Amino acid sequence: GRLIYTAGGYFRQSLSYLEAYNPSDGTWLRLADLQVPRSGLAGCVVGGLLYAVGGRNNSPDGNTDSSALDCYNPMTNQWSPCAPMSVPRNRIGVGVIDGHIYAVGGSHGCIHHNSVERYEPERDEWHLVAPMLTRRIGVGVAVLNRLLYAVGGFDGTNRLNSAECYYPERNEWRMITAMNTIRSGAGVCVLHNCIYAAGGYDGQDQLNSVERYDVATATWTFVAPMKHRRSALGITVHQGRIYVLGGYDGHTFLDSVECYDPDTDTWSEVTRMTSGRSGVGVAVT
Ligand SMILES: CC(=O)N1CCC[C@H]1C(=O)N[C@@H]1COC(=O)c2cccc(-c3cccc(C(=O)O)c3)c2CSC[C@H](C(=O)N(C)C)NC1=O
Ligand SMILES: [Cl-]
Repeated sequence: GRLIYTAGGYFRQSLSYLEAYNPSDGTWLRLADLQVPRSGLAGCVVGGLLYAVGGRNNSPDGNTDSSALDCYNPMTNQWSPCAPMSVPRNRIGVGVIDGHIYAVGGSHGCIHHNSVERYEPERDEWHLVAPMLTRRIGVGVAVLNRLLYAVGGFDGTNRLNSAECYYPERNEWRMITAMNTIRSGAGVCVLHNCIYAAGGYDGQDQLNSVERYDVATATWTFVAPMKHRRSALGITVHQGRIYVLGGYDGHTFLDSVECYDPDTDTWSEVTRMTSGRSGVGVAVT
């Protein structure tokens, strides 16, 4: 029994919701709220524990970028603060290699990070690794073949279609084949040995197109687009299918949850979140 967890998000302000969807029965569980509301965060799982990394708390009073790492234990329904990152990272990308969390790019006020840092749960420590070749906020991150890919985003001047790859044993980055579409705020994940980039913002419009990167051929190929255009969507893989949760379509904050079946190349609306929101952190455990 694995659930799709959605943490935080944004609807008029940053949210503290932690909710879990069971794809087997269509139920949503209302779990313990985050101690501090956040949007632009990312979720991940290490050893059955859920992590909420970075983001920003936007309130009608003022906004605060987060360098926080918080840990949720599904067995206790309790959040526990962990060591914070070296810098606040809003609109962050996260990836897990060998039970180590990589926090990629993101923004802190006027700053757009190229810096990347790694968290070791067993030591409760963060350490900087080699920075990316490009500054990237709203960056999609995927782990494939024990390599950490940074896909698209925004370098502070332009939205990007470029993508790069990190070699943890060598501690270095290399640019890979760029996507067909410029995407900032896309949902990036790996399914069946392919990296998928769904939705995002091309600098003018929110996207519904979805493309996948094949490593053997080094080519990005378009697959069936989602029914709803969305940027700042949450994304995860569950039982061989991609799930996209919420997002922003340019006017409204989506509650729509779509599911991609790779065997039939089709998307379908599987459920709706309890309320519309963008900038959620998603993970499965
Ligand atoms: C103008 C603006 O962005 N805002 C002013 C008040 C605070 C802030 C505000 O509304 N943010 C909330 C939160 O959104 C995310 O968490 C979030 C999380 C991850 C990625 C992205 C993302 C997507 C596309 C491109 C880029 C890129 O970096 O180029 C980044 C976002 C921003 S989605 C845009 C939408 C918006 O602009 N309006 C006006 C509601 N913003 C949001 O949903
Ligand atoms: Cl924001």
